[PDB]
Amino acid sequence: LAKRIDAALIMKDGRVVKGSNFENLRDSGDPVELGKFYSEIGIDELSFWDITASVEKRKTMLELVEKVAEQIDIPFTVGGGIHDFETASELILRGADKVEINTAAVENPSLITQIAQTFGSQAVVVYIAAKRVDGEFMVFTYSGKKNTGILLRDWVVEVEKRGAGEIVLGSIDRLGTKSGYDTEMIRFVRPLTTLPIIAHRGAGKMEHFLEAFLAGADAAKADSVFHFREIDVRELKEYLKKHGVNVRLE
Repeated sequence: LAKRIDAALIMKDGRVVKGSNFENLRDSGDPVELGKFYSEIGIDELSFWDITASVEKRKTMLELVEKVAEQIDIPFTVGGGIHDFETASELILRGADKVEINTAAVENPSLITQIAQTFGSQAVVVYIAAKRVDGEFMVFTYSGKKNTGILLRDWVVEVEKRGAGEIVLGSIDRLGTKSGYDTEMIRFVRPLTTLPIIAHRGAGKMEHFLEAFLAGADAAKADSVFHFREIDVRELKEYLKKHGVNVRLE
């Protein structure tokens, strides 16, 4: 397949957290308008991650999914506190193509299988946040607050066994940096799974995306570098095509 470029949007109370610099938009903090714009200039898939306070979270997330599905024609994923099958199910039925889970999947891996039984493996994305600890890649939950003691190597294999469709590999060792994706981690994981691997954390310039695809990533996901216009999505795709990467061009 072609290599995918994904844009992630953090959301709270129906707004893009910290907005975006796209002066041309009516509302640069409007997740729907911004995702529609990204879909027009060349992003392949969108991810939305909600951090709304529990009282309004369920209906805020369902309303977002509904508005996005009407307005955009590329696949999109929703996540943020999805803890059970009925919550994932209503978000998929309401419009999302995929649901993203992490901590809830670590604590109950059968939740992967439960969702895949009704919506297909392709509807399940498992985010794996990993960090070096004493020379081993370990899995972390609760926004990186908890070292689970589960080896990355073992969790990847279990996630595919349980029926997940894709893995987002987020390197806590690259959080808040602009040094590049964790290509050592990507090369570690690549021989362990047949599933699509989405690289996350570390992006600072176009060349980093090339490095991630040489490391075996099937997609690369970024956020602030896009929203704050440090990297132009069309220039990135032109750059990657120029140097031999198969990406989808318009």
